[PDB]
This record gives sequence, structure tokens and C-alpha cells, in this order.
Amino acid sequence: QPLSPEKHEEAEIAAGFLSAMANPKRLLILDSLVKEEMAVGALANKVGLSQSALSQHLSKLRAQNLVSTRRDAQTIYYSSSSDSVMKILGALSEIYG
Amino acid sequence: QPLSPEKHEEAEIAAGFLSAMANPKRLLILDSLVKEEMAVGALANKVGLSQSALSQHLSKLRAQNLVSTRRDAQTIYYSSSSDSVMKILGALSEIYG
DNA sequence: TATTAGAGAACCCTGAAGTTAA
DNA sequence: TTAACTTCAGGGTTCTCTAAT
Repeated sequence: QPLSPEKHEEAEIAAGFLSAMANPKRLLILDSLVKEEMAVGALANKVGLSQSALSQHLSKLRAQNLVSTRRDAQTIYYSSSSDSVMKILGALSEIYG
Repeated sequence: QPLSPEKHEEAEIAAGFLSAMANPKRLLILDSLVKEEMAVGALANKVGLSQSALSQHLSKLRAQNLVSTRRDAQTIYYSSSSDSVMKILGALSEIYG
């Protein structure tokens, strides 16, 4: 008998989360930021993205509450403590390690 | 210093993997298949998907080698024994209760 | 820095046509 | 022919880049 709507939107929510990290540059980003804070320019040069490209990706990450931000004058420092994230990265490294 | 080209593609491979299961109905599907054989039609009625839509989702799953199958006459029984699949499922359950 | 618009491609449906086995 | 699937064809929606003289 079909699935109840409750496991439809829990699936929806889980899927929104995954879609948030289901992209190569975005995974590079989450890995680097889960293990150290850094400025956006440094990040763009680390993961090989133009500044605008990277800003958009980060916007998607913020959209799912997967990163936080800190301001030092002109510069913005990104980092991550959503451990949903690092459960997924853990699983992933287990898989390809 | 930038990230080496290799973490660009292990990130791409992981990301392909994740994209394959980054869709609500595709997680309902994966769970259900993660262990019980059932018919393509049966699946379609459990996750509320047309016979055609579902066949396409299952193809996207096959694309990443996430499901196995056996044939009983006309009927096709899908299952999943990809452990990658089910550890990401583990992470998900850990995250959401 | 974040934001926008645009191109080109991928996504995910619907509903018609193909394939395979009884 | 019928049944269970799959694929094709289409179109609306969503991604992710570049350009911003």
C-alpha cells in the first residue's frame, strides 16, 4: 500500500539536503570549509572557480544552512559546523577511501 | 595552492553517486529496494510514480550501479545491495532520528 | 562581495511507441 | 493478441557557468 505523505516530505527534506551537496565543486568547498575557515577569494582559487560562480555555490550552501559566515571588515570568512554534512563526508570517504 | 585535478574528479565521482540518489522519490525507491525485491509496477504504486517515470528513475539508479535485478517472465524484480547506498541511508537516518 | 540575466544543458514529468515474454 | 517494462519525444523547470563596452 502506498507510502504515507510524511515519508514523502521527509524524503523531500533529505533530498533537498543531498541536492545541496550533490555537486563536485560544492563537495570540494564543503570539505575545505568543514576543516578550516577561509576567505572567499582564497576558496575560489583553491577549488578553481571564478568569484561569481563560487558566490552562487556558497549561496546554495547557505540556503540549506550548511555553512556559516563571519565578517572582518571587507572580507567574509566561510566555515561549516552542520554535522549533517560531515556525517555525509564521513560516509563518502568510507566509500572511496 | 589550488586543489589537484584528482580531487576534482573524485569529487565528480562522489557527486555523480550522490546526484543519483538526490531526489525524493529516488530515496523512497532506494530504501524500499535496499532490501526487498519488488516488481517495477509495485514500486510505482508505492512511491506514487507512473510506470514510465519510475522506469526512468530506476535507469538513473542503474546508471550509477545502485540496483540489481532479476527476471521472472515479463516481470522485473529490482533490489539494491549497493552498500554505498545504504551507508548514505545510515547517515540519513542518523541525521533525522 | 553578492546579484542578475542569459545560454546551454540536465532534470523530471506526460503520454505515445518499442521490446520482450506468455 | 495481453502484460510488464522500457525507451522515445515533447516540453516545462532547474542547474551552473559567463558577462556585467
